[PDB]
Amino acid sequence: APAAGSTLDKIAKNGVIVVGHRESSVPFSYYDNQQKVVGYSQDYSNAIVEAVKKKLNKPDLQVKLIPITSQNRIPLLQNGTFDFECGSTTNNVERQKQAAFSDTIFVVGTRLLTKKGGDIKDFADLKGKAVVVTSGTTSEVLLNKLNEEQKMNMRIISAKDHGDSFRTLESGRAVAFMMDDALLAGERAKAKKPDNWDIVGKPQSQEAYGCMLRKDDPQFKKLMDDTIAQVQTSGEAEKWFDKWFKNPIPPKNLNMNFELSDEMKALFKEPNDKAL
Amino acid sequence: APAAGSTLDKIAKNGVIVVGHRESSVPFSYYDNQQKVVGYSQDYSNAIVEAVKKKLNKPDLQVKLIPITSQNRIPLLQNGTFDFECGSTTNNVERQKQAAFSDTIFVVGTRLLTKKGGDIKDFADLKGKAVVVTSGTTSEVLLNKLNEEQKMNMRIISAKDHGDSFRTLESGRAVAFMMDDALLAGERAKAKKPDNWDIVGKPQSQEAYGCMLRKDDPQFKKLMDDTIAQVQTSGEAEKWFDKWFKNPIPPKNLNMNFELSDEMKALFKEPNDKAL
Ligand SMILES: N[C@@H](CCC(=O)O)C(=O)O
Ligand SMILES: N[C@@H](CCC(=O)O)C(=O)O
Repeated sequence: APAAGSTLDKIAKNGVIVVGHRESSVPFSYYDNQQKVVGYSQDYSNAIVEAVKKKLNKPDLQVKLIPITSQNRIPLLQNGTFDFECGSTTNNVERQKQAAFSDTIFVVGTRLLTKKGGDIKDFADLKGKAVVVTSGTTSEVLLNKLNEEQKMNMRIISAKDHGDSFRTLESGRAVAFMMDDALLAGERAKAKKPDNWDIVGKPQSQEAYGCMLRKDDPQFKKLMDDTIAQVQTSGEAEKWFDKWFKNPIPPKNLNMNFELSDEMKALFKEPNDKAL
Repeated sequence: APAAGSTLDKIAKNGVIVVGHRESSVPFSYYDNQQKVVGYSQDYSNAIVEAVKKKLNKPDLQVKLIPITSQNRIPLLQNGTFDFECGSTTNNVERQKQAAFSDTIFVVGTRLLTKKGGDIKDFADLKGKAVVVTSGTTSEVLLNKLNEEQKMNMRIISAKDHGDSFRTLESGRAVAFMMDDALLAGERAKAKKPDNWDIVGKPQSQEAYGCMLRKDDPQFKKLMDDTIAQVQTSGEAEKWFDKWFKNPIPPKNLNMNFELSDEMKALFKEPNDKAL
């Protein structure tokens, strides 16, 4: 039976499960401009909601969707503004001090988006340039560290979400946008002219996405992990991958044209929740 | 503007304010058996709810009542199961490490309820006796300490709420109930034979009640304290006192017959939030 102060207890007492989600983490958790929140990560959220309804024996449980940002997600989690989110949040040791993470749902590398035919091909080319990054991200930490340690004299623009960052780039307010490679591709899949944008640079990190939930709630983490493990080991996660990464997606019917990583091939066979 | 991770932000983002309340803290926050949650403390909760609706310019804001207990209130608070509660929670330094408290709304002393016809006149008379206390309370802490340090050989029965404690006493399962004096009087007011029961003993503590809210949320504490201050300094709090403590109350139409202390009168003129 759920313990006082656990998430299943909160949900049962409120009669609501509150699902945090992203607005612009494409193709993970984002708005389709068809009145829904969709994507590869959001498909896990939907599965988790069904598992909660089943566990609590409450099929008419209200489901509330609450938008969150990379900057605000931990504060909102910790006061119960939302109960869990599946999007584009990196599981790392630092964040484990504040939150818990499910089994890994995706793996990314941090790279650059830049205009084609410009002069940015590697991180070193950013010296003395304006560079945009989304506030509250691992890329913002990495980029500020690079700026200091490698003395690059970058002017770092911190934007509120990934589409704001992309539009900074698109409007010529920055020469490159640093982010998780998949998210860069996702922003390009919404662009005016997708052709105009290239992903370049050696990755500065390799990072695991997990669904995020409150710390010290083993029962809820187990529900989430068990749900993820069924999706992944049954072959369903790979079908979700193909849908969101190899086929036309909203809102512009463009294709990511990605291929499934070796890292996720191994995780779909034996799910785990380790930070990289 | 409410910061991310604050209670006003949570309320706005969820479209609801969740008010924790008691079931058996008489005459503070309790069920009237007329389909309402009522009492002297709950009157402050209603005032705070109105202040929230005004501050957020949300006149139709949903209000959800959630029952809590002495044992589960801090776990439930910390994961956002509820946003605030006004009842019978003591503000003390230890709990300030986990929660915040409003300006004080009442002051109690921890005493004993026992058969008027019986042998229990002070705490020392409890040696070798069965004594009931409500789980998760300051009285439970005090009573276990007294048992150990004074080697009293009491058999301590820990019941889930104040009415369960009283009914333990009434049914002959314990010789006395230790609790806040006002709460003892409130349970007596519901008894089969109220006249059978006496409040005895030297108080083991003097304790201040506050409404409880999350820690590190100055703006919500300020809204609550501002609301309380107006009620108290205008004379309304004493009218609420008279209503709940000097006139017949539900559910049995009996009277507490209490008098407002000079200390409370002094607080009502200049509100403050200090633990005793
Ligand atoms: N995965 C990165 C960037 C993407 C994001 O936050 O959406 C992070 O968790 O900081
Ligand atoms: N005021 C005490 C006892 C009453 C109660 O919890 O309701 C406490 O906060 O522990």
